[PDB]
Amino acid sequence: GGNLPDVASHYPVAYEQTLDGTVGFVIDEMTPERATASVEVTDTLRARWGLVHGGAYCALAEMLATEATVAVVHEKGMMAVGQSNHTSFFRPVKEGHVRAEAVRIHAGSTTWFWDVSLRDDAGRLCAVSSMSIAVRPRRD
Amino acid sequence: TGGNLPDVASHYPVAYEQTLDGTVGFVIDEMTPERATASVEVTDTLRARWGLVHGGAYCALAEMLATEATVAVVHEKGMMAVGQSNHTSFFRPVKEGHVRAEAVRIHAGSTTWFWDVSLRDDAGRLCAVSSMSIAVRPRRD
Amino acid sequence: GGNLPDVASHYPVAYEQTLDGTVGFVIDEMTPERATASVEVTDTLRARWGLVHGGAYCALAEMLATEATVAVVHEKGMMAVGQSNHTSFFRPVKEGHVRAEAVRIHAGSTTWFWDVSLRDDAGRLCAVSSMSIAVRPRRD
Amino acid sequence: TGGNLPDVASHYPVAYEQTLDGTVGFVIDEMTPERATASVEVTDTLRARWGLVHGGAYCALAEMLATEATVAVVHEKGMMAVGQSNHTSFFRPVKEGHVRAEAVRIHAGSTTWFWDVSLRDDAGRLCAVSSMSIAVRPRRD
Ligand SMILES: CC(C)(COP(=O)(O)OP(=O)(O)OC[C@H]1O[C@@H](n2cnc3c(N)ncnc32)[C@H](O)[C@@H]1OP(=O)(O)O)[C@@H](O)C(=O)NCCC(=O)NCCS
Ligand SMILES: CC(C)(COP(=O)(O)OP(=O)(O)OC[C@H]1O[C@@H](n2cnc3c(N)ncnc32)[C@H](O)[C@@H]1OP(=O)(O)O)[C@@H](O)C(=O)NCCC(=O)NCCS
Ligand SMILES: CC(C)(COP(=O)(O)OP(=O)(O)OC[C@H]1O[C@@H](n2cnc3c(N)ncnc32)[C@H](O)[C@@H]1OP(=O)(O)O)[C@@H](O)C(=O)NCCC(=O)NCCS
Ligand SMILES: CC(C)(COP(=O)(O)OP(=O)(O)OC[C@H]1O[C@@H](n2cnc3c(N)ncnc32)[C@H](O)[C@@H]1OP(=O)(O)O)[C@@H](O)C(=O)NCCC(=O)NCCS
Repeated sequence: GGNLPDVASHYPVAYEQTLDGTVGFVIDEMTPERATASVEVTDTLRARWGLVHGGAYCALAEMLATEATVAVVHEKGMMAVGQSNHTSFFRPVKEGHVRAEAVRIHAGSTTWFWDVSLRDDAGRLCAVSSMSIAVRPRRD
Repeated sequence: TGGNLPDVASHYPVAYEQTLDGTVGFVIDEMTPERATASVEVTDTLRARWGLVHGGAYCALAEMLATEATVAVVHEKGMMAVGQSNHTSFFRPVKEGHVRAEAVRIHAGSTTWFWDVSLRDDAGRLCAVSSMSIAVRPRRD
Repeated sequence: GGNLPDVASHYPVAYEQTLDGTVGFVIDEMTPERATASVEVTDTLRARWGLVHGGAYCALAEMLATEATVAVVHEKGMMAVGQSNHTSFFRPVKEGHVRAEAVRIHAGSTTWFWDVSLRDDAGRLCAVSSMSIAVRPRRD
Repeated sequence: TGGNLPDVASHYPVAYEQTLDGTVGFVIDEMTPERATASVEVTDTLRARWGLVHGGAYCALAEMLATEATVAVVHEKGMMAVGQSNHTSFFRPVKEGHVRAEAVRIHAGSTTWFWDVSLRDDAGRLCAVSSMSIAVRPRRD
């Protein structure tokens, strides 16, 4: 169900209707320290100029880092949401796939941080994202 | 244009309705060389599974607005403009209504333009900001 | 005492010996929503290439935003420390002064955020800094 | 060189001991086109009034290391390199000892190089990181 971490019996928005399901993000591997996700490039992932939209790398990094945090913290009573996403763009992608790998670099009580690398089908580094995730007690 | 994006060419590789922006519904309202605005109606397509506007939606609305506001000026000077850095910070979530974005240009150099984007809810509250650095380069073809 | 907010009767490091006092940062105005600070350019503020060091704008923004938060929160039992500082550089400064203005844009329970603008003697925008400040209960 | 900064010119505008870097004591240890390291002994000159290493000290050590590691390669190709964006995030404070910085190059484009800088304490713990984007331009004079 994009293979997002199954941590709750109900979610407000079904995968297929979310932004993630609309553009087609799917999680491959997920561990407490490292997660991967990928997407096929389609027009839905593109801006009008034919290259993958800058926002799509941002969103891929956002979901992967946040959900990789959720995977650990939800069962502990916490919620995780993005608090900063800094994405830098090195090389565009016209077609193929975008593959993201998030490596956890800090896991603090209130903040987790993930380095996300976004690669094309040749393995070339096309973008990176520094993802800062706020971790707070779940609300009643 | 589709999405009211600036019309600076006779044709584009991908039509508005098929692009990310048209799929999620981003629309440009005002556009000038120093300030531009855009908005989007929140629907599920804008949300993460947890029911709030997805962090990547604010990133993408900022990305398109700041980049296109640059394109509007530089394209006819033979330049291309593409996001080079997008730093979005999240202050308050949006569950429903609209997200309204205003991009204010703060630096227009020869190789980089920089825009401060504020993303507000229907109550006017500041829900996210994005610092958008846009690379400007001569067009290749 | 660089005119930093007088919120405590003792501080661990005297102004003149801190990084701030060494390079000469001084706060001019401070309110809950807006603060200003300035520095004379000297070699101490410069890199070996003769222009003001990128780190000096970063540090000016860091102290101004953090201390402008401290000014409000210390009396409430909280500590404030920088958690993210993103500085972008638009135009170098060779000599004169650097003047910083921090405008508060969000004041949340756990995070305050300040937009800092760094201007030369002509008023030109030379750098900006997006300052994210963590606010936490003071420790015993 | 003073601070062991790369020696790529016969003279510099400002001597090491008088610059910010020499005042606070930054020293480069290893330097290669893809990886560089530097360190600094914590003393009060590195601290804010509250007694911890000043957030701007990590920013500045990252700024100098990533920029100079670029200079080491591009200067003799007639290019100048200067910080364009420095995004430093703070995970754990340092009260005393040293701060040790390692810059790993992750992109070397024609106009921008990008380095990931990790800043560690004497126990090896990751206390801060900086994403350093460095503009590379032809030298003017
Ligand atoms: C920003 C920050 C408070 C966020 O907390 P976090 O990411 O949830 O990290 P944690 O809360 O897990 O704690 C990590 C370390 O932060 C410090 N810290 C956290 N909360 C603190 C508090 N309320 N008071 C004092 N120090 C605190 C402690 O050194 C802590 O280590 P410890 O728990 O082993 O004592 C913490 O990351 C931090 O202190 N970063 C450094 C800020 C800094 O040095 N900036 C410049 C200072 S001049
Ligand atoms: C990063 C940068 C080179 C990118 O250029 P840009 O965003 O396109 O801005 P512009 O190129 O329009 O020019 C702005 C100023 O940058 C400087 N600059 C730009 N290219 C330069 C070059 N090749 N050599 C020397 N200075 C240059 C000049 O001061 C220029 O002003 P001028 O054109 O009036 O001489 C430029 O923004 C900059 O120099 N920023 C400051 C970097 C800095 O100070 N970091 C710390 C230094 S120790
Ligand atoms: C990151 C964040 C939790 C940090 O908290 P902060 O800067 O200290 O802000 P505050 O804690 O003052 O609270 C501001 C709003 O955040 C939300 N929030 C804060 N803590 C929360 C929690 N534990 N659970 C749920 N929502 C919370 C609430 O909407 C809150 O408003 P309210 O207090 O009027 O209900 C908060 O800024 C935030 O929620 N930002 C948005 C994150 C986001 O939307 N990312 C993408 C989601 S798909
Ligand atoms: C921002 C950027 C232009 C800066 O250039 P840089 O860091 O110096 O990197 P380089 O210029 O060395 O080149 C990297 C790639 O950028 C692209 N590029 C650079 N200049 C270009 C130009 N004038 N026109 C078209 N593409 C260009 C090319 O794909 C280039 O690869 P190539 O040289 O093998 O053709 C470049 O890093 C980039 O294009 N990043 C991607 C931007 C992006 O995809 N954002 C979203 C688009 S919708």
